[PDB]
Amino acid sequence: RIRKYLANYTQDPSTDNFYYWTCVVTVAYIYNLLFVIARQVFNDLIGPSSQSLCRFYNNSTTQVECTYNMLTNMKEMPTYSQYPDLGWSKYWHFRMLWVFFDLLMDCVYLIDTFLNYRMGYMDQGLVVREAEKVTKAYWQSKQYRIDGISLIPLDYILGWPIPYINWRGLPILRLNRLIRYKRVRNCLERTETRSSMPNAFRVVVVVWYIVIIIHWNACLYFWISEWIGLGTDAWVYGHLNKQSLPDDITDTLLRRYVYSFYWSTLILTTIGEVPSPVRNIEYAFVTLDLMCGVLIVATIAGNVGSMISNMSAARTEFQNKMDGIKQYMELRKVSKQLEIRVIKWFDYLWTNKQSLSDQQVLKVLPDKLQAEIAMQVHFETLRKVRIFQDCEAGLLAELVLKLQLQVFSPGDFICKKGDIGREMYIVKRGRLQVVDDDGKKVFVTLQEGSVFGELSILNIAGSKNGNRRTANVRSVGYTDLFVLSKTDLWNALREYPDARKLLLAKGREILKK
Amino acid sequence: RIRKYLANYTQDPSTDNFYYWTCVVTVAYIYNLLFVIARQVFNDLIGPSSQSLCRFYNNSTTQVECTYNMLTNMKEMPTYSQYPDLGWSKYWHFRMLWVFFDLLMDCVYLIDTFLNYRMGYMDQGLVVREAEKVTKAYWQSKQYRIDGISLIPLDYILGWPIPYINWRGLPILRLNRLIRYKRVRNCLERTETRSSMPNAFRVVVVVWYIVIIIHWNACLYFWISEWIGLGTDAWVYGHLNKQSLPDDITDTLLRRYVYSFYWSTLILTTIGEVPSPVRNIEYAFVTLDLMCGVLIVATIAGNVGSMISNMSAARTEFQNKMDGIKQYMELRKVSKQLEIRVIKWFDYLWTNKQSLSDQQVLKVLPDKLQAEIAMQVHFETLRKVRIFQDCEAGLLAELVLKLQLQVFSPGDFICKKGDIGREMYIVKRGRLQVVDDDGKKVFVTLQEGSVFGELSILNIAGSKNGNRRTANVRSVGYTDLFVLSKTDLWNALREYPDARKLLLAKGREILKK
Ligand code: NA
Repeated sequence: RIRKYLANYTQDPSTDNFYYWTCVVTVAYIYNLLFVIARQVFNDLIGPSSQSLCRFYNNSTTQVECTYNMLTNMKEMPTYSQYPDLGWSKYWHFRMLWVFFDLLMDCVYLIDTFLNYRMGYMDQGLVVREAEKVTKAYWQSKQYRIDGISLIPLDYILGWPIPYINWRGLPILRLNRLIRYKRVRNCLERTETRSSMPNAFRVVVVVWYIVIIIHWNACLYFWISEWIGLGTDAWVYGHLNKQSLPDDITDTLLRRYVYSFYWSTLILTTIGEVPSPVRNIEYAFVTLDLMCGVLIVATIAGNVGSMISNMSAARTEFQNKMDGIKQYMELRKVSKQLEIRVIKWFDYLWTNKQSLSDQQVLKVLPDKLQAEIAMQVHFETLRKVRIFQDCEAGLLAELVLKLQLQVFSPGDFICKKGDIGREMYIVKRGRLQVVDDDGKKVFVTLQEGSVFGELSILNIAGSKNGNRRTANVRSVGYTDLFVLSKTDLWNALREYPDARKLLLAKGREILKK
Repeated sequence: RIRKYLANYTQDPSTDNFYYWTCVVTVAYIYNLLFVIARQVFNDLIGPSSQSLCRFYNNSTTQVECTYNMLTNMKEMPTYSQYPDLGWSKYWHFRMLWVFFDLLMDCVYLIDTFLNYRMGYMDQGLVVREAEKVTKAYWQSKQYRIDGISLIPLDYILGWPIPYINWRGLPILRLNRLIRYKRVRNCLERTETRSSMPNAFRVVVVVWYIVIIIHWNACLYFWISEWIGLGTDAWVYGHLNKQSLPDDITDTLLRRYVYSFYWSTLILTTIGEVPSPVRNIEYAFVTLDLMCGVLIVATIAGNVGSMISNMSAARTEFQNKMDGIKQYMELRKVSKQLEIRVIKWFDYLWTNKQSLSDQQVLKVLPDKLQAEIAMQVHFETLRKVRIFQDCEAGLLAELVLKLQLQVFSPGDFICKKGDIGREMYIVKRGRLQVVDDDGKKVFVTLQEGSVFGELSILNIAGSKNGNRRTANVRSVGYTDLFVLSKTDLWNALREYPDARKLLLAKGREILKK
C-alpha cells in the first residue's frame, strides 16, 4: 500500500522522470526568483495596503482618493494613508492566490527534499538502492542543511500584512528558497546534453540570465528611487522625470514596472538614453551600474562569438586543407586538369560528409565499443567471402578489426592487368566493373557486398600468375572499398593455425577448380 | 521536338547551368522577401487607394486635397477618403508593372517546380537520370507539398484592390512564396565554395541578412506607428515626432520609408539616437527591439572576429614556431651567428610559402590522388636516371612514392669527401656544384633535374670506396633536393627481383666503365 511503497522507495537520479522532476523544481525556483523581489519592491502586486490621496481642486483644494485623471499630468506625487486592515477586505482574493502559489511551490520543495532523502548514489559503478544506505548517505552529507534552510516558513508568519500589530509585511523573507540552485544548474546541464542545438541553447540560457538580472536591477532602480523619494529630482521615477511620466501618461503599477525595466535595459546594455543622475548617490549607483553593464555586454558578445566560431570550425579546417593542397600544386607545377580533378574530389568529400577517416570511432571509444561497431558493420559481409565460410568467429572478429577504407572516383582503375596483387576488396557503397583491356567492354559488374581478389591474399605457391592481378577493374562512380591486406590476414592467421591450414586447403581447391 | 525533349528531360543538379538557375531563383526569392512586406505596410507603392485631405485656411477653413505645401510644417496629420475605384484609373500602370513582375517571378517558381519534378539524384555514386525514377523519387519525397504551398495564387484574387466589393487588398498573402528558402540556402552554400574569398563572402552574406532584418523592422515600426495612430505622440512617425518631420520637410512615401529605415538601423545597432517611447506598448516594442539589436550586434562582431582570427592563423603559427626556436637557442647558448642564420632561413621559408612538408598532400587525399600527383611530379625525372632507364613502370611508381624533400641554403654542403653515402639526390629548384676540396674551384655545375649519388644506392660489393662519398657538393643558392634512400630502394626492389638483378647488372657495368 501507500505506507509500504513510501517506506521502501528510493530514487534513481539517472531516470528521465527525475529529469522532468528537476524541470518542475526549476519552474518553482524561477517562480521565487522573480516574484519574491517583485513583491518586495512592487508592493501593490498583492493589493495596495494604503490609499493614494491626491490634492484636488474642486471651489477649494482638498485631499481625496486619487482617480486615474488625478494620476495623469501630476504637479506632485500623491501621499498614502494605510487601511485599518491592510487592504485585506479588498484584496484577500489576490492575496489568497499568491498564498496558493506559495504553498504549491513549497510542496514542490518538500517533494524534492523527500526525493533527496531517498536518493540513490553511484558506488562501484552501480547505483545503490537500499533505503538504509541512501538515507545514511543523506545524513552523512549535509544536504539536510540546505534542504532545511530553504524551507523555513518564516514568510508565512512575517511576510504578509498583519493589521493587528501594524506589520506591513516583508516578502523578502522568502529569499531563502533561492538556496536550492544546484537542482536548477543540474537541470540546465542536463538540458544542454539532451539538446540537438547545444551552442544555441547555451546562448539562450545566458540571455535568460541577462533578462533576470535586468528584472532585479529594475527592482533595484525603483527601490532606490522610492528611498530617495519619488518625484524629488529628474532621475528618480516620478513627475519631474518626464521620461517616466510624459504628458498624457498615468502613474500605475504597470507604468512603474515598465519604466523601471526599460531604464534597466538601457543601463545594463550601455545604451544610456535615460536621464542623467542628479545627486551624488545617484551618480555612484549609475557609475557602478554602467560598469556592470559594460561587463554584461562583453559577456553576451563573448558567448555569441564563441558559438559563431564553434559552428564554423569544420568549414575552416576544410578550407585550410584545400588551401594547402592548392599551394602545393602551384609550387610543384601540377597540370590544370589534375588540379581540377583534385578539387572536384575534395569538394565531393565535403558536400557528402565522409571525412576519409575511421579515426572518429577509432580513437575516442573504448575497444569494446570499437569491436562491437566493427562487428556490426563488417562481420556478415566477411562471413560470406567463400574462403571465410568455414572458419571460427574469432578469426573473423580479428579480421573485421583490420579493414581499411579506400575511396575511388568515377572511372578510376582499382587494378590493372599484370599488377602486384596483395589485397582483397569488398564493395561497399559503389559499383565496379571488369573491363576488357581497353575500357570499351564489360565482363561482369560488381555490386555492393561483392568481393574481388580473395585468392591473391593467400599464398598457393605456384598458382599460375599468383602475384599479378590478371584483371582490370574500374569504378563506375564514387566507390567505397574496404581492403583486407595480405599482411593483415597472415598476422591474424598465425594465432589460429587450424584456420590457417583450412584456408590454405580451400584456396588450393578454389584455384584448381 | 518540344514534346519529345520535355517528356524525356531530367536534370543533373551538379551542373553549372543549375547553379546559375539557383541564382535566378534566389533573385526571385529576394524580390518577394522585400516587396511583399513593403507593399503590405507601405501601401502607396502600388498607387494611393485613397485621397489625402488637408484642412486648409484660404477666407475660411475647408477640407481640400493635400498639396506638398500642405504636407510641410503640419499642425495635424491629413485624413483619407477612398476613391470609388480604388485608384485603378489613376495607377493601373503602376499596378500592371507590379503584376508583371509578380507573374515573372511566379513563372520562375514554375520552372523551378518542373526542374524539381525531373530532378536527378545520387544513387550508388552515380546521378540517376531515368525519367521514371526521378519522378518516382519526387513523389516519394514530399517536395510537392512545399512546391504547391509556395505557389497558391491567392494573392492574385485577394491581394489587389477590388472596388466592386470594397476590398482594399492584402499583399501579405504572397508570403507563401517565402517557403522556398532551401534553394536560396543551396545557392549561397554553393557560392561560398566557388568563392576565392570565402571568409569575406560569409561576412557579406551576414551583412545582407542584417540589412533585410532592418528593412522588415522598418516596416514593423511603421505598421506599429500607423496602428497606434500617426502623429499621436512623439515616438510614432508623424508631426509630433520632430525627427520624423522637421521644419521644412514634406510627408511623402519616400520620407516614411527613409525615416523608418533610419529608426530601425539605430535601434537594431543599439545606437538609440531616436525619440524615447511614450506609451507602455511602445516601451514593450522598443525593449524587445533593443534586445534583438544587442544580439544582432554581437552576431556581426562574432562573424567579423571569426574571419579576422581565421585569416591570421598561419602567421600566428609561424610566429609560435619562431618563438620556440629562439627560446631554445637562448636556453642552450647557441652562437649569435648560427642564430641569425636560423632566423634568415626561417624567414625565407615564410616569405616563399614552402611549409617544408609534403604532408599537405599526404594526409588528406586518397591514395589514388596521392599516387597520381606523385607520378606527375617525379616519374619522368626518375625514368632518366641511367639506372632506371630499363625497368618496369611499377617499380618506378613505388619509388616516386618514396622520395623525401631536403632543402639547403646558399653555400651549404650537400656532402663532403669521405662521408657515409647512402642516398641519391635529384636537383629540383636549385643548382649545385662540385668544388675541389677547398671551396675555391669548380669541376661541374649540376642544374635542375640532374642526379647525384646514384651508384651509392646500389651495393656493388667491392666498388673502390663504395660507401664513402668521394666528392664535395655544395649548394649555390637555396636548393630543393629529393632523396631516394638506399633502404627505400631495396625495400621496393625486393618485390621486383627481375628488376633487382638488372639494376645490379647495370650498376656493375657503370662502375667498371
Ligand atoms: Na544621446
